[PDB]
Amino acid sequence: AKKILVTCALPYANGSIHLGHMLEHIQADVWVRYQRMRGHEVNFICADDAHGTPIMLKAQQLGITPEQMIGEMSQEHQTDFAGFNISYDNYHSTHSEENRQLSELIYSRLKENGFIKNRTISQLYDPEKGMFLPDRFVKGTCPKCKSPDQYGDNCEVCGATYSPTELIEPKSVVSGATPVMRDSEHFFFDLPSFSEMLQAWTRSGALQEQVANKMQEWFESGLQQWDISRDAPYFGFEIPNAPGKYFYVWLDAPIGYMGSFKNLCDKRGDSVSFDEYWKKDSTAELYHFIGKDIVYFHSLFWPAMLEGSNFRKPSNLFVHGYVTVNGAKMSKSRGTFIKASTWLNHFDADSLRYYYTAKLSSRIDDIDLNLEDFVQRVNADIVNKVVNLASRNAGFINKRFDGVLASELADPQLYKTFTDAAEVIGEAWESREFGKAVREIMALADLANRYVDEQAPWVVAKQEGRDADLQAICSMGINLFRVLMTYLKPVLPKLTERAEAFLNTELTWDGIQQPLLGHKVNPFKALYNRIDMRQVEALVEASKEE
Ligand SMILES: N[C@@H](CCSC(F)(F)F)C(=O)O
Ligand SMILES: [Zn+2]
Repeated sequence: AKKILVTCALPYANGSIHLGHMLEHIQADVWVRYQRMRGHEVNFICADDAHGTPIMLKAQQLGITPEQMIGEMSQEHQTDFAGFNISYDNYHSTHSEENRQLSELIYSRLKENGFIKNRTISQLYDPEKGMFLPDRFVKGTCPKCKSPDQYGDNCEVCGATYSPTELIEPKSVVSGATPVMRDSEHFFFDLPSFSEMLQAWTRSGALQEQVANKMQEWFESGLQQWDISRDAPYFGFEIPNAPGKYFYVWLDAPIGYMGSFKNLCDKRGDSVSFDEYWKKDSTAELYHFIGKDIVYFHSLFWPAMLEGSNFRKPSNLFVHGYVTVNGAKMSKSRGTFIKASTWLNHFDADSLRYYYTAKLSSRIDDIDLNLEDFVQRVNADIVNKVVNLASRNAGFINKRFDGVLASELADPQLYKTFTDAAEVIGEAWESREFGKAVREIMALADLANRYVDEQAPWVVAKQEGRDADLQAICSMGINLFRVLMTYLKPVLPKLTERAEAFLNTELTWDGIQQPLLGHKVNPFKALYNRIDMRQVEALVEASKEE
């Protein structure tokens, strides 16, 4: 039994979960549920990324403590993920005692190992508010076209880019006062020192081809030292021995993966698993599911930090692309910027889980949610191919045979074709070739429905003395359904629970080898209903209104 620790990127605490986040959490959950079905020890870990200036300032605007604000967002995030049945073993926070101790520990080891450098920098400073200003909190007039009210390092009118120090008549977005250049000592992590170690990992062949290719571009550009400190005022962890200095969010953020796991172990009263998973000699596997925008961070900075602090590194990084709706980036004006909570007001979790899974692969390509296609695919595959197998046969069994399935398989050869596919389908789930697994499963679903069509139960049912044949045909269809729902169990948790209640049995991967014979099933009300474009229209309109 393998020991596996799987994570999803930690969501920022200052924004609601949207369909973009869901692609990642659903992809990981499918993989995690499959690994659990194969008997491995799995720890699915996540948490909110709760530190930083943006958060501190938002809390101040709302007139509440950052602690209260992140606490509310944490609850909101978990409610949404729970609604999509993302099976985390623990969901913690980067703002925790566990993360504080681990951040201090790692920093101390990096400093002791000579990987921390002191450097003085110059940055825009708000003298009224009394704080250094990140680029996005500095506004002014574009140096090129002279357009007013531009933010950060770029102009939204002429498209020019520049240092905020070039803005004409600069103004603090926080207080409106004119910012000035101010010096401050910062602490940098010497990432360049790990260049050779990182280059070796890149060419090892573990990472996705597209990722390794990207990394070569970054090595070509040249690794730089990374600033891991921030001056007060700040919402985060104070740096030991450095009054007024805090750990920059990106230093403590990934350590949150560790903090969340330590929290889980501590709550379980488990005093050995943390070290067994994070020590350099660990035989456990560590996987991070992440999006394209944070690959540089997880593939270079993170492994380097772990190495420098004597901890094991990721076994692999699983990168997915962006989510688009109707072919384009989510658009608020078009109502395609959809929140996870909003989605659930209109559709169930299984529908989106299935759709995403049917399009996912082991590559980093973008995933498109075409709403028209969504309706067609769900109705065609879930309702008409898979659920149909149960709904078209269950009635006769319950009404004509007291809910009892036949004592033998009507077509053992066909059943073997279904069980024989477990190896390829499981390997598809394992390798993250989700689209391939779904295609294979639906191909079997087509074969199953062809079988039922060929036997014509609707004809046999009205013909005198054909009771035995009817029970045989319908029981065969239900057993094929049993196998299909087993392969789809990691994808559709809710439909699976309903299927298990109907079948009177928990679905296990190895269980398909023993078909249900002389077995009692229960009656069921709509296992899964059709959806329509009117619902999609409502979702879009509701999203526009938000
Ligand atoms: N909050 C970040 C992800 C943090 S993953 C970590 F490892 F950096 F914690 C984002 O949403 O992009
Ligand atoms: Zn301009």
